[PDB]
Amino acid sequence: AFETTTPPEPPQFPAEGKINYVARDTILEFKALPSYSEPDWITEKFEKAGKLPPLKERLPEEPLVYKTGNMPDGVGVYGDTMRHVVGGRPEGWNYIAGQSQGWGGIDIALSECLTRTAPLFQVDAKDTEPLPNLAKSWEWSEDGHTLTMHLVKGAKWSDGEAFNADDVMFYWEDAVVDPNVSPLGGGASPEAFGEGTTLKKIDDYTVEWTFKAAFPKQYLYTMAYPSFCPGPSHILKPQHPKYSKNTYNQFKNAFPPEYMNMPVMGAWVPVSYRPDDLIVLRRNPYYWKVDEKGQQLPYLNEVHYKLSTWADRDVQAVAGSGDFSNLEQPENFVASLKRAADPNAPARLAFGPRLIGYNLQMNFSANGWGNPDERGQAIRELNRNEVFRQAVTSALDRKAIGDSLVKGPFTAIYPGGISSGTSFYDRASTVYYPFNLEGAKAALASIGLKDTDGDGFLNFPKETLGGRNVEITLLVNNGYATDKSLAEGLVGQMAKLGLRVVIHSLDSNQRDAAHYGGQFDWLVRRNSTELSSVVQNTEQLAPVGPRTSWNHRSPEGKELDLMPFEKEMADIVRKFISSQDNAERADLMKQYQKVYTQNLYTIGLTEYPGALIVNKRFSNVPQGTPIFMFNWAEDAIIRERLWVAADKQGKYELFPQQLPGKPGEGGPINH
Ligand SMILES: OC[C@H]1O[C@H](O)[C@H](O)[C@@H](O)[C@H]1O
Ligand SMILES: [Ca+2]
Ligand SMILES: [Ca+2]
Ligand SMILES: [Ca+2]
Ligand SMILES: [Ca+2]
Ligand SMILES: [Ca+2]
Ligand SMILES: [Ca+2]
Ligand SMILES: [Ca+2]
Ligand SMILES: [Ca+2]
Ligand SMILES: [Ca+2]
Ligand SMILES: [Ca+2]
Ligand SMILES: [Ca+2]
Ligand SMILES: [Cl-]
Ligand SMILES: [Cl-]
Ligand SMILES: [Cl-]
Ligand SMILES: [Cl-]
Ligand SMILES: [Cl-]
Ligand SMILES: [Cl-]
Ligand SMILES: [Cl-]
Ligand SMILES: [Cl-]
Ligand SMILES: [Cl-]
Repeated sequence: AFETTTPPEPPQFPAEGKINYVARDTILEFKALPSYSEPDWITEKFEKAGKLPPLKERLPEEPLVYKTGNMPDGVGVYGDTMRHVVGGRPEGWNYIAGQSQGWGGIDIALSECLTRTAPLFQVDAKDTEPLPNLAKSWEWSEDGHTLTMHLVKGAKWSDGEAFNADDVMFYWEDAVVDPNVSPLGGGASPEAFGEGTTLKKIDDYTVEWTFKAAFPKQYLYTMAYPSFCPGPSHILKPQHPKYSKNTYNQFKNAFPPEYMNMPVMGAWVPVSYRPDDLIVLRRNPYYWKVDEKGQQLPYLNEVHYKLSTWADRDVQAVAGSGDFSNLEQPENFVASLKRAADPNAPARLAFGPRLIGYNLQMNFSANGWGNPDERGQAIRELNRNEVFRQAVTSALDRKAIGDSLVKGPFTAIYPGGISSGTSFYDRASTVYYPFNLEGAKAALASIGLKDTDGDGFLNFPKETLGGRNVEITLLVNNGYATDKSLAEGLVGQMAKLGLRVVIHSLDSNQRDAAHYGGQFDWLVRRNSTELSSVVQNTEQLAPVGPRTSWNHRSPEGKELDLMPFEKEMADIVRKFISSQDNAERADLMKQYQKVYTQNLYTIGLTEYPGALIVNKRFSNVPQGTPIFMFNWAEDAIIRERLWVAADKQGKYELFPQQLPGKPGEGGPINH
């Protein structure tokens, strides 16, 4: 049919950054400390003035204590600002209803979860337990069906109202289970946590999970970001349609970006917003996290998120106006490395493994996901045909694809599936469909695709759509140059084949509704955590549930119209989730990858490494922190643990010695 081989070994990528590997519990623990500390102005300008309760009351009985042994530069000092530059825009503050805050670490810094996984890049193997975040501990029953979860006892929201099970329950019942509410990210569906999995309150600081499978420990990662982020239930519940006279759109848009001081479990709170300009966050006085010395975290008092572009984030970091960047667009690498070459540069650049991938995803729903018309339906039928996918992938010159982004040692031939940069990857297991355009052309002719009008474009058979020319719609993320470069390239190569492809370029917010809704034929997408880690959001590897897959979901309400490879892939993923055996887990992924790549669950375009860019003044930045693994580096670096020595501190605070106001008020509080 096609002469399949294994993908070629990429060029050697030296002068990277080595991770200092550590055991799971070297990072944090939950203990009551003898005495506690904070910035002197809080005690002298707020506590003594009345304005705030003493620190001891603001903190839980047992706070989250960061161990100093795991701190790269040791225990810190208070002061300075973290200046971010984002390419996104806020929709509002309702994360659990599916509103974007702008990305670039803004929703990571606000919405804290039951567990935490991003810092697990530094723990040895891939059978690691996620770190206890809002849930301090958990026990499994002798059978493996029940998880008793113990929450942090005594934590408060950034406004002062207690954090308890009512917030965890509100999210599970009124967002996850509730079919009308859709949490931000497109993957917090009920089955993400297992089919027929329930959750129930015991007491205010104890919740109980009930799983259909025995010890499906892989779900503790789904309890981390983005899928299990509780919101301020005392603010959200009176706006919720089950609890009020609000529609689901009224609830969704109940808190516009202008609405200030929204209650968070995160280290900073939004105090200022200026459309297309800036969002300013100030340290949360009710933060439940401290260091071994009793100092109430964070160290940095202020966070900025400049509303600009994704490319400008890179430009501004190497120049020194922005403090942080994930350099992920190969079109920026050369400019960034040139500025990095200067020894007097304000930022340090550090490349990691090839964990950034892009895949072509085809809509596999033939039972009407996204309500397709006759032309739409005809493409879903082509997409599900294995000979059409084999020809589409073989018409791709993958060497030229990589070279269209950046020439050199960065890119790797990527057929699809598991990222080559991850441990779970097996090269022998990956199926490579080499560049064979003439072969691809002949395969499309064999399924009934020939040019009928002599224009150079292929045609549907006489029986399909009146024998009209083939028309495919490609959904593209408008916020990235890479996505666009790839989208245009694919169109040019699909044109050489004969397939006519139309670019539908939408803004991030729009693109997600058109994708998660099913309103697409083909799409270009950057790979999420499951292809970069396997262990994080494993449910997205196959259609295990009716909404767990990026390219094969079913309409509400209907069962999946799965293909035999997808059915076998879902069996692999379900077995992997409930497996505690590492050798079984390693060969389950060798199996998974082979089924993926040979069947073409997605069609790989290219893969490459991103670099972490941080301003040199920042301390406690872990060595070898990837830009993307269990999550984005914003999460991985532990920003509440970052600090700056007082002789290095910048003068960038826009509300110095101020704290957040009340939810709904103007902004921050002084004087
Ligand atoms: O959420 C963090 C994440 O947001 C966007 O997707 C950016 O492109 C990423 O590099 C990273 O900043
Ligand atoms: Ca003082
Ligand atoms: Ca994104
Ligand atoms: Ca686990
Ligand atoms: Ca130049
Ligand atoms: Ca070289
Ligand atoms: Ca190829
Ligand atoms: Ca034609
Ligand atoms: Ca569905
Ligand atoms: Ca089967
Ligand atoms: Ca550092
Ligand atoms: Ca360091
Ligand atoms: Cl003491
Ligand atoms: Cl220690
Ligand atoms: Cl300070
Ligand atoms: Cl939160
Ligand atoms: Cl109301
Ligand atoms: Cl805006
Ligand atoms: Cl090279
Ligand atoms: Cl490895
Ligand atoms: Cl962080």
